[PDB]
Amino acid sequence: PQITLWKRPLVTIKIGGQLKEALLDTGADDTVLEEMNLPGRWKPKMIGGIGGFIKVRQYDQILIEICGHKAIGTVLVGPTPVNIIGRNLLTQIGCTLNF
Amino acid sequence: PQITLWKRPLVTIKIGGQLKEALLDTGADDTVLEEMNLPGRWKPKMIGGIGGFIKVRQYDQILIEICGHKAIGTVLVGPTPVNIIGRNLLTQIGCTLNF
Ligand SMILES: CCC(CC)CN(C[C@@H](O)[C@H](Cc1ccccc1)NC(=O)O[C@H]1CO[C@H]2OCC[C@H]21)S(=O)(=O)c1ccc(N)cc1
Repeated sequence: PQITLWKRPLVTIKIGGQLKEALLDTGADDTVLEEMNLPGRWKPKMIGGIGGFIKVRQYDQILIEICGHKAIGTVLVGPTPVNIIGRNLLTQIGCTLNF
Repeated sequence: PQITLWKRPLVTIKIGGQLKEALLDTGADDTVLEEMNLPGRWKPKMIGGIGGFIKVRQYDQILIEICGHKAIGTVLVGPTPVNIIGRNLLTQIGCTLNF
């Protein structure tokens, strides 16, 4: 679908068998979700935003469905202000910017 | 044009007679640019993201040209690591997400 930007581009995602709201964020290299219990192994990593760096748990090769589109990639879990879908997954669902 | 997301969506912009590179950021509510000396009045503001908040200067009715598309609106200026074009100006250039 085509999404205009008058409102935040929020969509429903399905990760680990749970539905969640997430922001499509072309300014994010990586996907970062709020604190949650995910199955599988994870490694501690650091990521930096506009206001500094935070500690996150890195889950690799996680299945995540975004508006009925399947992706399998890296998902970071930590104290992000909001669930964001970054380019690592936006590329997988075929997302482009157009103007 | 159509911008894929394999790499950061960086484009050339023109503001206050200066050319800069900036990120087309659907996750940013408002445009925030690196520290620069813009004339005119401004209002202090704080904006939040990963890592916390930064203090910025809010300028209103600022003209920016993005890839030849003109747009006028709020421009925040502060210690951001990257120039960010946010939804407030992305809507004005007819920019959409598509997948
Ligand atoms: C509240 C929703 C997001 C943060 C979650 C808002 N951000 C825009 C976002 O695109 C930001 C924009 C951004 C890009 C690059 C450096 C700092 C900020 N990218 C970002 O934080 O991405 C992180 C996750 O992927 C990684 O790649 C980029 C950093 C990591 S922001 O920078 O903090 C921001 C907040 C308010 C305004 N008005 C303008 C920008």
